[PDB]
Amino acid sequence: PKIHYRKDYKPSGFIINQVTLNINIHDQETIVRSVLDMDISKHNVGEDLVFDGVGLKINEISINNKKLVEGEEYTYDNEFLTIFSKFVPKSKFAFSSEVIIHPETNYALTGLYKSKNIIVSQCEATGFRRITFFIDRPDMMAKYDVTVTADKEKYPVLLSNGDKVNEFEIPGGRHGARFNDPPLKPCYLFAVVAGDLKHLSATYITKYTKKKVELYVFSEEKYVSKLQWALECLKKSMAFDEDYFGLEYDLSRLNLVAVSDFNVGAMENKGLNIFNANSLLASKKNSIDFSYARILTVVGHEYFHQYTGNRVTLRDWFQLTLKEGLTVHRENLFSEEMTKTVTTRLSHVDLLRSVQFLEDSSPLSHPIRPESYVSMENFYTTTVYDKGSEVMRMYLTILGEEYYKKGFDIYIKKNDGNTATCEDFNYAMEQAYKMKKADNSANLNQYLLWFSQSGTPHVSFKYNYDAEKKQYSIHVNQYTKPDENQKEKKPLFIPISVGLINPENGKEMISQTTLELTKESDTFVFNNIAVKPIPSLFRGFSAPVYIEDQLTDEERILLLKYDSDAFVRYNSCTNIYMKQILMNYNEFLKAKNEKLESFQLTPVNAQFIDAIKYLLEDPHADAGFKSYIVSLPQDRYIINFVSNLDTDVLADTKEYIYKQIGDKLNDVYYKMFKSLEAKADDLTYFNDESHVDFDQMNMRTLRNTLLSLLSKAQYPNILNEIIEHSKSPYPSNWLTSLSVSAYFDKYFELYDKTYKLSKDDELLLQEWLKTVSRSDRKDIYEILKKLENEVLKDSKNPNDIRAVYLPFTNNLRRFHDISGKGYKLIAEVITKTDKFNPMVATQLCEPFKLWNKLDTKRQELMLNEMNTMLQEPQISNNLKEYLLRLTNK
Ligand SMILES: N=C(N)c1ccc([C@H](N)P(=O)(O)O)cc1
Ligand SMILES: [Mg+2]
Ligand SMILES: [Mg+2]
Ligand SMILES: [Zn+2]
Repeated sequence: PKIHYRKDYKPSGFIINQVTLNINIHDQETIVRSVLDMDISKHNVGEDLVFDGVGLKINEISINNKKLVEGEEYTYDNEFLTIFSKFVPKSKFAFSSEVIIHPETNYALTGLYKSKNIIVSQCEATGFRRITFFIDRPDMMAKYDVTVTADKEKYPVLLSNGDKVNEFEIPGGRHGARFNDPPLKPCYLFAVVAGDLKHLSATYITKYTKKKVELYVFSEEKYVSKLQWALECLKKSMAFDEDYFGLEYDLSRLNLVAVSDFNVGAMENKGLNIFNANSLLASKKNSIDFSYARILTVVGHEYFHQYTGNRVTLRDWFQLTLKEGLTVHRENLFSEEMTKTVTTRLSHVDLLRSVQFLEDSSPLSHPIRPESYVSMENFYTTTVYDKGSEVMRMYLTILGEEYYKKGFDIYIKKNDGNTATCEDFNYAMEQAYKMKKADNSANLNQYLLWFSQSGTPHVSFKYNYDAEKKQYSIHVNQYTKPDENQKEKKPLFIPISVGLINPENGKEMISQTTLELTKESDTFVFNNIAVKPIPSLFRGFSAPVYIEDQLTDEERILLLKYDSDAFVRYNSCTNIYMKQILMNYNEFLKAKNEKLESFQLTPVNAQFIDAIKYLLEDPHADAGFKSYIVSLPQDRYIINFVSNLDTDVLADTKEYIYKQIGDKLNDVYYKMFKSLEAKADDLTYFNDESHVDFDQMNMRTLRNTLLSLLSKAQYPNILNEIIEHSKSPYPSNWLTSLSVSAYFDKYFELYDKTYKLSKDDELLLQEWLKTVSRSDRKDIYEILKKLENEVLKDSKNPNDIRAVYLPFTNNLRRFHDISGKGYKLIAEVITKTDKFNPMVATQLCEPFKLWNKLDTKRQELMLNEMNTMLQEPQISNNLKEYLLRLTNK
């Protein structure tokens, strides 16, 4: 396997100016004819002309309409086509080829492939070379002219980029359409779609130039009534980009297309965005609530790429975070603004601190701009995306909205229509930073360490208050643990949004303030502080760091009750829970280790319990927020703080803490579950396809969270509530009725009822699978085997595979069974999957990312499975490289 290093970037010694494609789709094969109008660049040195091309069957290749001779004038090895330089022209020339590919049997879902009865392409990052020969890298910009032909009755709708310029009948019941797209683009943005597609459409008129834009959303006929919310989300996305950024869509049409088989959420391809059906389609009847926010965020994300990926391009794939982390940042601003709920930002933080922190302390840790890769298919990571988004969001925290907007415009204005690197972004923010600080000595040079340095910084605090002097000091330290990528870690530029809360009346004591920590430590002093404050630190989660607030639980309770910032309130709660978790974990571990016949557990802080009750009972507090405070921190967040974590001891710790709080609050939880029903389950708008109320869905999350707490606690007669819940029209409710019924004899009756409600909608059935897979069942292994035999079977749909096995891997007691049978089961599924879809096989490795953080027995069991997979003679390059890096080989 070749290793690509970021420092080795050099421009191609060739130019491709024009691509002209003819893609002829037949039932047993697709013939692709391509003519590339090419040139020799100023960088050329008489080298062999080398095209990427993977899995292609050559019929013929030519230069200048002269057929080339295999062996004598070219070699092809199923990966690279080499045309020896003696046969390569020295001025403008045409390369042409005709190859055969087979989308029908393309189950890896990259290149051209068939999803149910739709043919669709997926080119990012290196799929275009699976379609035809090309210099398949994002700095090769070309014009595209694409003709598609196919059976008219099977494929009446043909789409590609640009303007449809011609449509034409072909003998034998076939038809064609030609699409010309004059603006330059990289090949990873080419797309083609052919299918019996149905649609909804609307016209959008842009804010400034008043241009009409036609919006089409497409799916197979069965699901066309689930397209309306996506169309609404698209309108919202366009308006947001206009409103916040002043940016208007440049083209006359935008197509969104849903397909059933897709490796990730969706893909921006210029004017032709293609989506996993689960991130485009929803209805109130056939979708769980989470689908609504998911579609808004993925539609927004792909729309925002139209500037941040599509009009300002990436020079090379090492700059991926510049398009992805910037677009996730824009997508997160948009969602926060559309949902208007504080839980939107909290949910982003929750994801970073569980999944991305776990990645950044694992053997796979990498900075958001890595120095090397082997597999581009494994470069699309929570680090590159979600820590990149926090890095891009820190610019806004530092600058504020006016100067951030100014600097963003500087970047867009200067790099619209060219490639770019992370430095150019940083330069643009710096110009805004000089303008903010009003001095041109000021720079963001140190900021660049956020791109290059791996690992999560740790930020810790000590405090001093002089009551006579009215003088308050915050002493701050930062530390990043050395790792494989830097032995010596340098201090980062860390912005710390802070408030000072008067603990007597709950009031802010200072104006908005963001501390700029730029050294390994600093002391920030504040005068005229009338009383000793409680500090509100990292408001909004203002940098991607481990926060060690060193506050007492009494101070944390005060913040939870009285602070103005949702994140700090939640983080204070989280810190109270972590202190409690680590204490009980250690008490349980000592008892197991010492084989104690009796021992004590530290109970949960009574005043913390009272503060939770105070918040739950407050009719003006937010239901979404309330759902966060009654939930312990995620298991993958906890693991960052325990060595050799024993998953059974953690499971007993959680069980103790939940029962401690439940023994005090379950009557409160019951009462709320009942009083919330009317508003949470309100049907007034159930038949209004465009009316989406995030606050109401947050009430359902709270009722469903409370119902789960009550069911695990076998609260008196709660089964009555569970059965009544099963009859709700909302799938979030009736699927919750399935999971919480696990603790009763009614489980299999609800399994059957809900299966019947789910089985005739492809996506709802996948949600039902997830609900079953995650059910807290002692017979969970037998239940998986029933799903395999009765529902999943031989499906190669990644949504089905992931739905059956991923939720199960979060089952702390059972997935981590000490026999290793859970690790064995997932490894078998990875290996089976890897035979046809290496990308999804790698995704299914996720449970193994924390292998080296568990107790020594479980480290050994997981390592044994990883080593078994690595020994498979037929292992993909993708899977092999991932498992080699994960196991530190
Ligand atoms: N290699 C892939 N699986 C892949 C990676 C990224 C993308 C898109 N960039 P996205 O960030 O959904 O917009 C689409 C597909
Ligand atoms: Mg008072
Ligand atoms: Mg299917
Ligand atoms: Zn993206």
